[PDB]
Amino acid sequence: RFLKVKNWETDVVLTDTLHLKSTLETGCTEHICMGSIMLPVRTKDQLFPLAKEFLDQYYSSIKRFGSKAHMDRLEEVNKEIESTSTYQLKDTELIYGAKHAWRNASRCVGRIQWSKLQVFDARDCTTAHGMFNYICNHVKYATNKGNLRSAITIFPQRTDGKHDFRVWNSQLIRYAGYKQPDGSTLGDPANVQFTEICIQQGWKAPRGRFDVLPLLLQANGNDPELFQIPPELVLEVPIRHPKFDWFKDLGLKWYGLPAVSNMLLEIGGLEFSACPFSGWYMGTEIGVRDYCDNSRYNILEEVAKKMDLDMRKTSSLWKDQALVEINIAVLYSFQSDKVTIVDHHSATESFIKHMENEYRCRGGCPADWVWIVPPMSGSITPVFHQEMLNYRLTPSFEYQPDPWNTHVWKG
Amino acid sequence: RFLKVKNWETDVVLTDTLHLKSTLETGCTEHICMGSIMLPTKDQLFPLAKEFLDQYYSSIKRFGSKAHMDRLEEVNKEIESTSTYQLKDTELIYGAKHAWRNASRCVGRIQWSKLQVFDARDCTTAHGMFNYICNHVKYATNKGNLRSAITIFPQRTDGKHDFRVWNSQLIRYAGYKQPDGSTLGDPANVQFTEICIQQGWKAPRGRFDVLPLLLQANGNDPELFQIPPELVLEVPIRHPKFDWFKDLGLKWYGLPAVSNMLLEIGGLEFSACPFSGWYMGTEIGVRDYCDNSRYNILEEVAKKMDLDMRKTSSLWKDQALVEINIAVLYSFQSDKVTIVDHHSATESFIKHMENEYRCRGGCPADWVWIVPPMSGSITPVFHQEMLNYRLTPSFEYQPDPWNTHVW
Ligand code: HEM
Ligand code: HEM
Ligand SMILES: COc1ccccc1CNCCO[C@@H]1CNC[C@@H]1Cc1cc(C)cc(N)n1
Ligand SMILES: COc1ccccc1CNCCO[C@@H]1CNC[C@@H]1Cc1cc(C)cc(N)n1
Ligand SMILES: C[C@H](O)[C@H](O)[C@H]1CNc2nc(N)[nH]c(=O)c2N1
Ligand SMILES: C[C@H](O)[C@H](O)[C@H]1CNc2nc(N)[nH]c(=O)c2N1
Ligand SMILES: [Zn+2]
Repeated sequence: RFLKVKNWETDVVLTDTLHLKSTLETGCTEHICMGSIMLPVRTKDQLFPLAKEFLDQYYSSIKRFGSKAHMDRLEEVNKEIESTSTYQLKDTELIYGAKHAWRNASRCVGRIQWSKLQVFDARDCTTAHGMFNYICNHVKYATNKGNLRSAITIFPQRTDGKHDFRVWNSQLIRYAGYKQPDGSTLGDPANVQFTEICIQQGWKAPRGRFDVLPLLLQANGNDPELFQIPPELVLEVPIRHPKFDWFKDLGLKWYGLPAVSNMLLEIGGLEFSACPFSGWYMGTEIGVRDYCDNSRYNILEEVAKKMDLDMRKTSSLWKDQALVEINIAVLYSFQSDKVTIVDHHSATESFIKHMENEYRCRGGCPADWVWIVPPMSGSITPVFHQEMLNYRLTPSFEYQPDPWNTHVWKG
Repeated sequence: RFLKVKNWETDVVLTDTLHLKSTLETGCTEHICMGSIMLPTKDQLFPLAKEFLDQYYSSIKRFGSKAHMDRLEEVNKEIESTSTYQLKDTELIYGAKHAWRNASRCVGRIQWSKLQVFDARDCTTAHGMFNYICNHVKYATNKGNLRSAITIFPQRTDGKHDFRVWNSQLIRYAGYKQPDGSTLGDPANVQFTEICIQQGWKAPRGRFDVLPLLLQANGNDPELFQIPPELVLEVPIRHPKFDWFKDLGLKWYGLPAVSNMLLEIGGLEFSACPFSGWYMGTEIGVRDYCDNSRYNILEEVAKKMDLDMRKTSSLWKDQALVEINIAVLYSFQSDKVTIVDHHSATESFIKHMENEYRCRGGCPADWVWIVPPMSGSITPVFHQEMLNYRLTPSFEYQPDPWNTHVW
């Protein structure tokens, strides 16, 4: 079967055949679409099919499908599974796997970059201190003094589900949040619960508006341990505005390195529960979401006050007006400091070119519209007008429960 | 089978039970989500009739009463005897209000129960359709104090005698391809404008010419009518700060009025059912004015503001966008023509969802359509999980008549 997507701005029609390789389910049915829902220990029996699919894909990509090397590798994995109940990926398979998980990430607008990913194999890691060292090297490498490089670090896979490696931080670099007795929050309200855990674990909190959180690292199912990332390794950008000189006095800054650390990488049926990955920011992630969500830094009011906008009626579009100025400031600040960042116009345009390329060469590009369209100025970006098909390919990045809900404390 | 929706801003969780009565299909499967696709006889009719009359009699607290049973029998008799049936006025009013209540792509549904229904089922000619439409236009406009309305022409019979308004909206501006090469007026209406011209319309060939209505009665060939200009309320667009804004020479009409959809009530199909309310500002300022394939005025406005257009990252598009949208709202407000901004409209819709969850057990919503085309995440609907499903009565899309009609 063939499925068609139209672009309503250009009349370009694309044909998707790749959806036919989709195994995992969406959450939708013929009766309900769950396309805006945020979140919609294996047997030998289930594992060999999953290994086999993956290795067929791997061997096709290198143009070795059906070769003796392909067949030997199948038999070798077959045997390893029946005997040890799991298997180990070759380095080449791990790299390929990690790239394809990003390639297949339908909520990611940055996928034009998927083939340039530095993969750090941390499968020889055994302790939290070992994880810290690996994560430091990743941060240093990825930061590269502001000239950001995409990377992922991959810690040992799940075995019995009792020995999981986890990074408890949701991102490697984030700011603490502190709930005050008066109900207000200092710092980032998204991070209050995790900040509370860090404190209970013995972190001494500076208690400011931009305190970089310590890493909380679990190796081998053991209790997590605290580590402070060396501050010289944490690149930060002070936010100022090109025409508004009062903007710097808001006291705003952000970190340069977006690095997601709470997801699970599935490759060939294996589950990598700690696989922090990083790229570079699209401006709106900071300027729209981090700064202007009501449940985050929520600075729209204070900015609009300072701009002397008419604030008595929403219909002045004061919020929209302040929103644009903050986003200009974020992009200006990163650019002035020579820290890589991409605006939403440039990122969405590139994504459209990527998606079209993917249709021609791969027969599809799964994409989640709800996530791909930027959170400001949606319809003046070319993706708004682009029909998309969302479906699940493996290898993949998946969500997993927060570890403080599942972890068996050892004491 | 009982489903949760969460708001990620407020942590409020709602439980949806209403989806279990969804009848029509979505386009999605367990394997593939089609959430972002624009367009994804005797025997069939009685189930549909029963389903509808059952909900109707439940709504007036008379489910299972003799008056309920007697109507079901009467309708059964009529279908068996005549191959179709006729709705009572009360059923028609209820069906129309509910097609709107069920419209998952409509952010304005807090208003659903205040809908003026004009019963045009006695209409027989295109001139009759024109009279009914002028009256609708004048009632809804109400000197700028807009009132929601729908006018319902006769239902489909054998499908060879369809009533249709050929216009996509009652009030739209013409579009002409130029010797230049570009496009004068609204590029969306170029083809419809050609059909008008080929059927006799004398076009003034300007940027903002109100198109004529093209009306089809009883499956006959459509006929042209100009709407009395005095009934088409229009707004010149100016900015509260930028004096030069007026010089672009922009105007828009006050009455949004969709006229190409099909109303389905209890299995009956009303192929001509123009309806109208009032605008959310972004529909005009973001979509009509700024879509590349529309009036596409971003480039010209940015220039008048003297912004740096060398690089996308100065956000000159975003800056100009907000101003265009401030101007729309300001101009409608100054001329006392009802309009709603996207902040107010999305806030009301969140309130409406909560009402519908509390009183009905759900509210079908299409997030892709409900979230405004500018400033998405600073409106509360961005953070609201929504379940999309199809309930009946409904407004449905239908093919453009020029592709179906034989002359
Ligand atoms: C190269 C620069 C990149 C840019 C500009 C970019 C852009 C983005 C943005 C804007 C989001 C949405 C985040 C949100 O709204 O919460 C996202 C999501 C995501 N991206 Fe990227 N991306 C980049 C690199 C990467 C890399 C290197 C990977 C993995 C190797 C990746 C995988 C993902 C995944 C799995 C998500 C979904 C996250 C979630 O569901 O919470 N991206 N991307
Ligand atoms: C009272 C003020 C109203 C407001 C502010 C409003 C708001 C909107 C908006 C912004 C859209 C999306 C339009 C687009 O982006 O193309 C829409 C769509 C829609 N509305 Fe409303 N609405 C109103 C009244 C009505 C009424 C009176 C009806 C029917 C009786 C209705 C039924 C629909 C339907 C069926 C759609 C989807 C149109 C399509 O699929 O192309 N709405 N509404
Ligand atoms: C309450 O939050 C949630 C809950 C469930 C699922 C997803 C989320 C939100 N997404 C979490 C990850 O997204 C963060 C937001 N900004 C940076 C990061 C995404 C990202 C990753 C990378 C590698 C690059 C980039 N530019 N952006
Ligand atoms: C190119 O456009 C399309 C093509 C196919 C399907 C749907 C669409 C989009 N809908 C077309 C009709 O919608 C128009 C857009 N602005 C006004 C009207 C929607 C509307 C209706 C009503 C009753 C009120 C309101 N405020 N807005
Ligand atoms: C409920 C809704 O799905 C949710 O708010 C989504 C919408 N789109 C998004 N898009 C991105 N890129 N990131 C997000 O966190 C969200 N949140
Ligand atoms: C392809 C995509 O579905 C299309 O551009 C949609 C997106 N959301 C929309 N939302 C509204 N309200 N109106 C529209 O016309 C569209 N267009
Ligand atoms: Zn779906």
